Amino acid sequence: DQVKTFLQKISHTNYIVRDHRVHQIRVLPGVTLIDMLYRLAAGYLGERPIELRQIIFKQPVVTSEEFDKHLYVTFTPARDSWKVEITSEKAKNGTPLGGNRDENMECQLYLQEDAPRAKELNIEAFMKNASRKWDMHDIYGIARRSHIEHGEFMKNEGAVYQLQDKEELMELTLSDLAEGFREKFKAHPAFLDASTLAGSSFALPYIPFMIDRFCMYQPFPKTIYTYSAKNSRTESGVSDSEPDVYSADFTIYDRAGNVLAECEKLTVKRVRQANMITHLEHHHHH
Repeated sequence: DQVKTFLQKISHTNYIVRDHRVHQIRVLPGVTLIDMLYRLAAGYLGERPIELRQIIFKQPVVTSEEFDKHLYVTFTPARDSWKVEITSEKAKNGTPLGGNRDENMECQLYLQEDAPRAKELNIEAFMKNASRKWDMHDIYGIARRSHIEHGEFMKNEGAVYQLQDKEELMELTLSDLAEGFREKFKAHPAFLDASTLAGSSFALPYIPFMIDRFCMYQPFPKTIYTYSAKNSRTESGVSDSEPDVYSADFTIYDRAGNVLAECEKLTVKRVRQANMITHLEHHHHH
């Protein structure tokens, strides 16, 4: 235990980027990296359950016909924990190109030893005593009109329930294609991505940007239930019609009401279209 850099490959043909494009450019969801860390940890620590804290998402992983990407995950020993950083580089036909390295993400990895703090929930009762409901395609309408396009593998099926304007529950299921990989992941990126959409009904381009804590307690089943509460949401200046940042907590349930995952304070940042266009097109250019 100390320092250990691991190599991961994100190719242009990877189903994630294929089915996640922003302004017609293939990018890597920032939350996707949460799965990567969990897969790699299992190898570098032992399989010992672990969580993540102080996550920062920082340069999008973009692919092209012209280039794939190689990612470098580096575990560095630290204070009763490990620091983790992910960088990346252009590659082609299996070989990196030797250019500049982008920083993609950082966090602090701790050993998990504490039980979930989020009390179970009666899924059935929430749904039946649901107050408002939206299809699992109108919620995505927000991404679409912000020029984000989910394809087969990344687009979840289901519906969003709202209770008194105060709580939300997202019934999510993978596409059959996506479903075939659900056990190959530690946390399916499709599930993770869609879950960052928690709280969308409250208030019906905001990009993930920091996470105070994320923790997997159990592997995802075929359908999950992402719960989110209004009282856990805060935002810049309190009462902004167009906030700069806002942030919330979500909990992922199974169906029997067990805690599968916890996310504390997912902070997201709205982006100017024009800034994002410049940004992604710079990334796309070789």
